[PDB]
Amino acid sequence: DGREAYMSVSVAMPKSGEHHGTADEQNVKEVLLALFDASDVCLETKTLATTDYILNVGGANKAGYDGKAFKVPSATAKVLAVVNPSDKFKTACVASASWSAINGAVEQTLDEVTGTSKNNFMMINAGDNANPTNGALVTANVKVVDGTTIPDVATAISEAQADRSMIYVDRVVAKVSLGTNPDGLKVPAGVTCTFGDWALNITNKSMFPYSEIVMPAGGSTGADYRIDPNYELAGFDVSQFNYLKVADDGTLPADFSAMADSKYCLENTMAADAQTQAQTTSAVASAVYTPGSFTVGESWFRLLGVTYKTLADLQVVYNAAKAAGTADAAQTQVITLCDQFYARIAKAATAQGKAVGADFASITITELDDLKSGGEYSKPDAAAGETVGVEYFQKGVCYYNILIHHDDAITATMAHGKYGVVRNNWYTLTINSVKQPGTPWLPDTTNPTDPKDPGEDDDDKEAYLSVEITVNPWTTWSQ
Amino acid sequence: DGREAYMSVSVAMPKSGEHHGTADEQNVKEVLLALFDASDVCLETKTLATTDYILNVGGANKAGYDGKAFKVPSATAKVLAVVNPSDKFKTACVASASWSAINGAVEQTLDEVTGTSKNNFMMINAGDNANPTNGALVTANVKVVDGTTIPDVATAISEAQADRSMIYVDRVVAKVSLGTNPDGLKVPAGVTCTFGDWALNITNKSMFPYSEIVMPAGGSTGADYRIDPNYELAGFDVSQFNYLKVADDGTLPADFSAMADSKYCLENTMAADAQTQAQTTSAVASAVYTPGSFTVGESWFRLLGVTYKTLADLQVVYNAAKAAGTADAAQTQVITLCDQFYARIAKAATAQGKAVGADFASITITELDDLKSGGEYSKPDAAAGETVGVEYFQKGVCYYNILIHHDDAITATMAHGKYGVVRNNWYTLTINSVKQPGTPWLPDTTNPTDPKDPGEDDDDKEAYLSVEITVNPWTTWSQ
Amino acid sequence: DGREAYMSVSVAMPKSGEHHGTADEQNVKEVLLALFDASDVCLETKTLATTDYILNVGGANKAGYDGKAFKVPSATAKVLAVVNPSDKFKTACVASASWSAINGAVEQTLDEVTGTSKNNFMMINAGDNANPTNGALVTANVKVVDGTTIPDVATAISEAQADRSMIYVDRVVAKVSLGTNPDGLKVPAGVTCTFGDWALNITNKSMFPYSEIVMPAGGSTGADYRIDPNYELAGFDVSQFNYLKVADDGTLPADFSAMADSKYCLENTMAADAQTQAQTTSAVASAVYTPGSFTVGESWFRLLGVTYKTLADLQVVYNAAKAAGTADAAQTQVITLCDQFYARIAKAATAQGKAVGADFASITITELDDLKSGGEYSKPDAAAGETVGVEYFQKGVCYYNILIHHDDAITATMAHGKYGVVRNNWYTLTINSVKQPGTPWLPDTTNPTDPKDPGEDDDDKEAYLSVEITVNPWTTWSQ
Amino acid sequence: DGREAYMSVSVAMPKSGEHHGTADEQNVKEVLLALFDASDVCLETKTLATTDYILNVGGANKAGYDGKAFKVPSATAKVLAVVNPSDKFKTACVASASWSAINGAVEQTLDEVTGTSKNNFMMINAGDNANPTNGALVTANVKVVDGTTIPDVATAISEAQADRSMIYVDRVVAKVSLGTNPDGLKVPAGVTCTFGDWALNITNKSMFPYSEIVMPAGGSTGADYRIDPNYELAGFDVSQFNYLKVADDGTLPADFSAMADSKYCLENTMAADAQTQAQTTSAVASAVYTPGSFTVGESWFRLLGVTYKTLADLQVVYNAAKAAGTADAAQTQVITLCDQFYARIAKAATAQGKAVGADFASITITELDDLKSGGEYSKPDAAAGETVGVEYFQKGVCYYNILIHHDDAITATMAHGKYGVVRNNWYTLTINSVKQPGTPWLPDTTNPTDPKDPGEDDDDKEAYLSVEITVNPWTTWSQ
Ligand SMILES: [Ca+2]
Ligand SMILES: [Ca+2]
Ligand SMILES: [Ca+2]
Ligand SMILES: [Ca+2]
Ligand SMILES: [Cl-]
Ligand SMILES: [Cl-]
Ligand SMILES: [Cl-]
Ligand SMILES: [Cl-]
Ligand SMILES: [Cl-]
Ligand SMILES: [Cl-]
Ligand SMILES: [Cl-]
Ligand SMILES: [Cl-]
Ligand SMILES: [Cl-]
Ligand SMILES: [Cl-]
Ligand SMILES: [Cl-]
Ligand SMILES: [Cl-]
Ligand SMILES: [Cl-]
Ligand SMILES: [Cl-]
Ligand SMILES: [Cl-]
Ligand SMILES: [Cl-]
Repeated sequence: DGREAYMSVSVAMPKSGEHHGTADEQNVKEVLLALFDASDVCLETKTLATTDYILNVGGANKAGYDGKAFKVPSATAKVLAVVNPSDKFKTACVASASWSAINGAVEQTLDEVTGTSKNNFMMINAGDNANPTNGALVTANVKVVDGTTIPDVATAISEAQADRSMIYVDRVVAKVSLGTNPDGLKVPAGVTCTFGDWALNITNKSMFPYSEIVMPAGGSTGADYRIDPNYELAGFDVSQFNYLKVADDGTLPADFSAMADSKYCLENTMAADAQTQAQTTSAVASAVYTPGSFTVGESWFRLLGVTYKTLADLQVVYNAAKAAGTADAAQTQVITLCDQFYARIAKAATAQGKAVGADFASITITELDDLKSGGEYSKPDAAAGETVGVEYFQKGVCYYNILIHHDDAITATMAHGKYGVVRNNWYTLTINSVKQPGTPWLPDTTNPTDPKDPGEDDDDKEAYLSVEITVNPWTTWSQ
Repeated sequence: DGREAYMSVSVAMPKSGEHHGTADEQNVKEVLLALFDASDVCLETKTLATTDYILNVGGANKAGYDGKAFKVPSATAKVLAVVNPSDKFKTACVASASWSAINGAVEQTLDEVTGTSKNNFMMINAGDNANPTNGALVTANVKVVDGTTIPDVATAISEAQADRSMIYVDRVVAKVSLGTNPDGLKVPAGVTCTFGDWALNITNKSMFPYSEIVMPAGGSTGADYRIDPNYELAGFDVSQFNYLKVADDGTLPADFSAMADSKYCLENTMAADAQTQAQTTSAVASAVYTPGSFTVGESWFRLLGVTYKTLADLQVVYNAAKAAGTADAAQTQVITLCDQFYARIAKAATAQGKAVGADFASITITELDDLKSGGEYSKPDAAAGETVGVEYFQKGVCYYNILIHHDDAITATMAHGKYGVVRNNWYTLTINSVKQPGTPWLPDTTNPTDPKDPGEDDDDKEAYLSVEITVNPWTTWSQ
Repeated sequence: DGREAYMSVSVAMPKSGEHHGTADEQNVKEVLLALFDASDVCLETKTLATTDYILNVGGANKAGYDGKAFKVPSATAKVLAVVNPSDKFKTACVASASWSAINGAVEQTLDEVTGTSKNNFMMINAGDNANPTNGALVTANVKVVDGTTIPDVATAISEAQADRSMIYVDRVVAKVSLGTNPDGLKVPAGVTCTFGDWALNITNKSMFPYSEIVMPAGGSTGADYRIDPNYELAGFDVSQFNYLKVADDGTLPADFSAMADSKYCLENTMAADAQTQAQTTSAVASAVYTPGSFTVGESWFRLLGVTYKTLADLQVVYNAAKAAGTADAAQTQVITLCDQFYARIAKAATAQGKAVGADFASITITELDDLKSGGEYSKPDAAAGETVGVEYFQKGVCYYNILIHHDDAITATMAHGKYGVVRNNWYTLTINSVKQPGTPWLPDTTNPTDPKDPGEDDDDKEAYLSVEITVNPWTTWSQ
Repeated sequence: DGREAYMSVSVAMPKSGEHHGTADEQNVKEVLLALFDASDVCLETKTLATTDYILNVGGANKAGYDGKAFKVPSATAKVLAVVNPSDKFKTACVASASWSAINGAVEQTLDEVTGTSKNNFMMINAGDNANPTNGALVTANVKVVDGTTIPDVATAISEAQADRSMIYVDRVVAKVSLGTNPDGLKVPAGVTCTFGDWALNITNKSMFPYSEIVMPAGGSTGADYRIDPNYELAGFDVSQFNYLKVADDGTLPADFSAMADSKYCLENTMAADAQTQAQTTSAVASAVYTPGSFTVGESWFRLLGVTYKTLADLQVVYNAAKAAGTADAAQTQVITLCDQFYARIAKAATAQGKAVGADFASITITELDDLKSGGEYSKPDAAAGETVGVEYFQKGVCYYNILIHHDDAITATMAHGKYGVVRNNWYTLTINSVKQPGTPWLPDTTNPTDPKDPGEDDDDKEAYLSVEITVNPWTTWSQ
């Protein structure tokens, strides 16, 4: 300590052609540097000016980032660079704190690590793929003025600038894209099915600034996995993830936007047995599904394996069942399920300040179609022990749930690394075929009677679409 | 009303690789913002400065478009953005007008919505593909200073800037490209056929600022159709469209230009039974067609299924028919049709102040070839009840009519969405083969005796070329 | 005349992906505008400033080229734009001269129409492909202040700017590229053959500023041909073309450069019967050819179908022939041809101030290899009636002659448009295979005893290489 | 001498699409020009300002490089341009020195010819591929003021600028890239193998500023070879090359970095019989190799063809061998080799200040895994006559040695030009398959008992990987 010591740094962003990010995904607003002693204790933090570092983007040094040497404590052994640090990270990462303390798990909103304008992506030391035990911190090439080896500060500065500490950084979030096959979508005979707005579901609420690298068996080079804060199966709780929900007034979550938009999420990984549907990040795709002979955009129904073109056609079956002198098992089940549908529709009508008929036989399609997210209310109430009955595809709208796969070389049932979203990976989802209608309601893989129920295994999920998922490193480009 | 209220906006231009438009096709001269209350009544309009919005082009925020929050009426619920508004739109879109009134059908010239220099393309709210009933207007994220939730104007400004209203915009016109197969053109044995200048025909005179989205049966994702002001078959009138016409002096319309040029048009859609040849936007391609053994560029003729290398060869047949003691059916028909040709040629000669022989037997190729657009005058006069007779391919020039198809997944006869030109779509026409000569005259699918005759069905059109038509979204690129 | 008249212009450079030229090939140093009356008589010429025109490059208007209207004579009917005019063109193109006079054939060096730094390419009105009779001149949209239709100069200016005269321009030269197959070159068994510097041969000395378009029979769309000043067979003279020649001191022409370089030439077209080897522009490719078992780069010889590894091996055959008591036909022919070789080698030695042995039996490889372009002197002296004898492949160097083909759809023997180099076309030559050694000397298809001998027919040329020739329009790109 | 003489120059960087270098690989910090008389004696050197030359990058002249003529000695005949000259070159290349003296072989570190920031690449005259005897120097187009041909200095300046001396330059180093097959890596059944950091090995310590071009038999066009300072087999010494070595404390050389990084090296060529493993530049690839059923990242062992999951499993075999009453050949060999392993491990423990058990039976995996580069110490001590015994794959880490091939058209055993790294070539190495584990230690093809032992023939090397090596010219791009 007390000695004159200098170092220089180069911050290098991910590099490889087709998977370069946008200008906003590589925008730099702030660079924080944390200097650690040999015991991984932070000695000092520094907010870097453009003169203080080399910025290598898309494999090239950016003009205006000078890489001039700067003074550091002589005990500096290791370095951490954080591009666009969140406010929680800036508060945790201070002098006298240890790297273990600074790297504690934290809750973060997506905006806190990407910016509300999606031009402020937090990035941190990438770590070594074939050396996971090494961790995040990079060796600091400190030139200590000792009068012998390094005689003056001018020599320390020239030596530091000729021996920069190269720090590769990774964005802390994953990127996801959704699209349909450009050559056309395969659909059942006579069906029309067009896709609309989408959203990510089951996104992580929390992360480690730097998660530990784990290499799964049968894993691909560059498909490194990570240990996030909700990794083991036993610790599961719905409070750990963000779930898509329709508002009380029937308003869809603001998360839905055009398929032309890419979406981001905190990383979300799992142990092999934790690859369960209530804790796996998924893409929710909305569509308008039109069975053959039906008019596109017109509401249609399904009950007990029977499709009904109109509410009136379904009411014919209900009225016949109610007109029975002594109702049999099939007739009783029709009345039960239409009445369960009616009470949920009546509840939604009240919550939206809208009028509906007095019972299932008296409701009209005009009253139903006027309810915002009307199809959501055909979802059975699992807390009442209800199971799927009436499905109301309001204006033909339905939703699909797509589990996001991670390493495409891993195909075995519930194998480690098969599912997940890892930082700085760009997941591309291409819908190739539609096998059947989705659900009228937003997918819900959780248990309303148990917040610790992790849901069904990911490989038990019923197939509704044929989706091709590719994973690529999310790189940067030089102007 | 009267309360301090702020909002921020982001104007996003179409985005996806190969179908990016030019710099001029994304140039911004003006941005008008219309603010609506919950009843869709315009409260205020604002001409935005570069400081007042985010401009997202080719998926990235453009430098210089700051996105700073601006003051708005507290009753603001919805927003409309118009890039490069036409003068009629700027006059219609004023405070106190309703959205239904502002969105009334209007006549527009192509220059009024693209600019005379084709660098001033009008763009408006794109609307939702899987939610057509929702319309154009986007929810405004208004931050109202209420002292409670939002304490001061600085908070309203920071909250508005952290929650921008994202408005996707679409250009109001379609883009069309014409070319030949790069690997070569298939032609009949010994034929030479080279293509020259082209033009769009039957372009709409009118449009809705925002036309209603309709989703056809069997339609593709992203191939959304629209309802324009001349959609139903019964309303057809030739006064509704722009048609290519040769001037009185034989001058070709200025609309013709090199195949290297792309062309634009107002959108023009139809009901399934309105897909008729007098109301479908088409590409008119000019060519020089040379039958085998003939000299390229030399005038040639056709009459009653017989091709004649020279006018003199045709005059031999005419003179033999006139020399008959008693002319039979075939001979009489030859005289009738050559005499009908002569009178139209003599009329054109007078209109151009040019000399021709006294009758069909006395005219020469020198006199005919000196007439501007000479081939146009071999067109029969349908008002006189004339039908095709002599075809004069002046210097081998002929024209082809190409109906522009919309959704390539729709192939059934006269199926909804098979034909049309929709806003913000780039139609690429590739000529692969020539089957026979085109017409000596500009294509004319109208009835001169009836302005309400919609012409033959689009799927009844005789095939002269083999053309591949692809449709792609017309996107933008970031520098 | 005397009336206030205004016009505006747009100069558009060639446009289409892979065949975009370089920044230097589209650089603008000067723009001359010639204004013509209805009789094609030049009324005025104007050197345009950046404010006076729109410059459309790679399909987009370039920033800084304002397109502001400018005053012109009221009798202006037509317009010619010349980008980077040569000094001869600037002298010919003056007020009171007719377009026929200005467009007279002229001699031009390549530097006079491309610039000595190859950043000053002359460009002129492109003309209509399907209307060759129309010529170069484009209709001028002149807005004449008549107080009635056009009331004031401000209106004339606004109307001119809203109705610009669009002038497409073409570079007056052709571009040629030479390369080998990237996947490898097919060569005879055990042969090594590597290609080096190349040059264009038989380049035109003269041109028309605007040559007449001609459309050949069987021609492709966009493969338009032209009539240059040395088109008919009867007019041929070697004085009309530039030919590659070795200097008196053995120095190679400066025209030779690396295959990485593209080359340019004035256009050079021919009538079908004028496609002869002394008047067809060709690419001359140099190579080092090594027969199997020979050392690469070592001199080797050929005489009367026999290859000799060394001069000494050939001298063995000569000495055996001279030692014969009575020499037979074969022995006499060996002595004749080696003695003819010796006298040309001795002449070259004298011209270079170098020493050689007294006769063929006394020369050594050291003396021969010290002669600059030594292989050139194995060329027979046709003025003495000599025919091919000794071939001296000095350091294995040989040359190939590649006739440049124009329309790849034209394959018939000596068919019109099969050979030639047309303005604004980019010819790509890809060598795929080597069939045999080239010549030790620069190719020479001329007759030294007759400057009017047009040489053999192009389709009579013996095949030494397999070369793929593609022709593409040479386009421009926008930044 | 004493006369006014002027010249102008153009410095042209390598040009062709996919093999363009980065902006840093074409950055210009300094340009030295050396002017030579007809005897190849340097008359003067000049440090050029941006006004003094044309800079052609990616085939286009860069803005700001004016190419204005400059004064030179009248005896100037030839010119050498050096972009970013090393300090040794700037000291050697002075007036009065001959080109043979300046072009003497020298030792250079990679930083001295690329810059410590890898943005200062030394470049020099490229030379002629089909004329190797010609050498580096380019003819200088000197315009000497003689009052006759050249009357004044203004004429000398204009003539020099109209006749620039074009100098093509090549970077003096090679570029190397390493990656895995994007479609996936083929591995043995049940094996996991992921690649990590890599480095170049056996890089040249020395070079000629301009090495002589040699053209191998069967060589490809553009695949020119060179004669470097350690070319003949007889001259081999390990002192001539840089070799990768683990530090005394077990630290890996700093040369190792991510596969995303490209690496550079001085050129290193060989005579056909000098293509030996101790003098051929190679890529060393690190990996984590996991045999089937083993846990990824856990240490594993191999001895006498037997793989052991744990140290304890191997100690079972050792203890059984030591417990034998009379040890046989197999048992004795096990004890010998484990004891040889133990003594090297104990030596490494001492050098790192770490504790280990007293003998092979007493060591634990915890003690071994705590040693830095632990696997390095399973390398047999060849100076003690040791051969491969215990292989300790510490945390599964192993290394592969990839000999870099030069001309892919050369495949014959030990054929000239098959191996090597030549200046201004970009070598791409793609790993397609893993056949077996690499070595626990850094590859070492040298003999510790003989610094003149050139190692085994390159074509005798045992195959561990299937690697595809492509070679391309390393070009430049224009903005
Ligand atoms: Ca998790
Ligand atoms: Ca219509
Ligand atoms: Ca010619
Ligand atoms: Ca060597
Ligand atoms: Cl923690
Ligand atoms: Cl935003
Ligand atoms: Cl709510
Ligand atoms: Cl997002
Ligand atoms: Cl209306
Ligand atoms: Cl314009
Ligand atoms: Cl008219
Ligand atoms: Cl247009
Ligand atoms: Cl002339
Ligand atoms: Cl130059
Ligand atoms: Cl000479
Ligand atoms: Cl050239
Ligand atoms: Cl030396
Ligand atoms: Cl650096
Ligand atoms: Cl050491
Ligand atoms: Cl390196």
